[PDB]
Amino acid sequence: FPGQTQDPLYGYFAAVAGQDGQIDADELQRCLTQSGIAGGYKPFNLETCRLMVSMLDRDMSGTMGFNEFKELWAVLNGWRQHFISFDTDRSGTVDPQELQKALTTMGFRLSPQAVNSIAKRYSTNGKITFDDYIACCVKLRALTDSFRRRDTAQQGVVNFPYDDFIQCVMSV
Amino acid sequence: FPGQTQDPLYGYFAAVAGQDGQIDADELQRCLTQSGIAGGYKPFNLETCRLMVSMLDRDMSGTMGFNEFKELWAVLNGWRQHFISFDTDRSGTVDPQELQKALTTMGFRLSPQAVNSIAKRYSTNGKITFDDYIACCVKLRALTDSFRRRDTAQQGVVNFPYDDFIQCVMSV
Repeated sequence: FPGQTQDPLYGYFAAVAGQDGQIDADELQRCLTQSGIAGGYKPFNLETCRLMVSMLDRDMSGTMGFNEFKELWAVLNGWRQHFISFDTDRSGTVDPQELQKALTTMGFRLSPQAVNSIAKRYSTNGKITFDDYIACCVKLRALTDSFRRRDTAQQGVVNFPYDDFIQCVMSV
Repeated sequence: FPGQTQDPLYGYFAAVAGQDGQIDADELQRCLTQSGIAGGYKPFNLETCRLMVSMLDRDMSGTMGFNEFKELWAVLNGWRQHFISFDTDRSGTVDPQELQKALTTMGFRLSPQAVNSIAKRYSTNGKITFDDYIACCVKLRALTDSFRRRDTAQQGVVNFPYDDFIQCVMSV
């Protein structure tokens, strides 16, 4: 094509993908660190990266390709952007109520009780860090997609058989 | 008052519980390492410690007491024995076929897909470590309790409203 160019994100990726163009949660964690997506904030944990791989692992290989990495970057940027509009104090952490308003604006639709529940799960010393916030986000997106694809009748309710429920949530 | 003896596990605990007699996840990691419960080399990662503290934090303090530690030790040994039964090459790690064996002898009857989902998410590099096997055991227990708890028809199928499905999985 006439307007082709080198993708700036490929370098970070190629540096850890080796010769098969695929990366695991460990490698994903390293290249994301270099990419600097976590701005000033602390680097992502291996667990959060594990959730990230799972969220985009369409063929269940426990790995991720460059195109998937590109998707992730787009998504993580959106969430950090949203997180930023709440970390006024620029503390690298956010308030429980600020979290309720963050989730609601980014598209999620949870009840006050559910939000309270989620806030409690990721609250360390009253606050929610950037790492936990993102972890929360990928897991929310991940579980909501699955639920969504099982509810094409869009009734907000799905009958989960035990085996399906287990294989579904254990991945995230 | 005969038959009384010093509990052999008390040493590990008190060495870290400090004065208040409670331990958080980090200290739990240290106690468990000293007790030599984990294979022999690598200690449990912090997510798995968070999971174990959560599994026994009945008063929601984010800490654990000695009695809860003893109870944890009991559960941990039970799971570990099933692991040992199938770590044929005493590698300290198991593969997908071996994991389904440990899980089945433990009572679970998960499908190839469920077991494969578990393995891929918890796979350091093609086999599952004892550490991830435990974390996996803790989540499986929490999620299975949540599912059964809701099986009204006792048919192995649960009707999950979205909000409820979310709070249930996000709490683990």
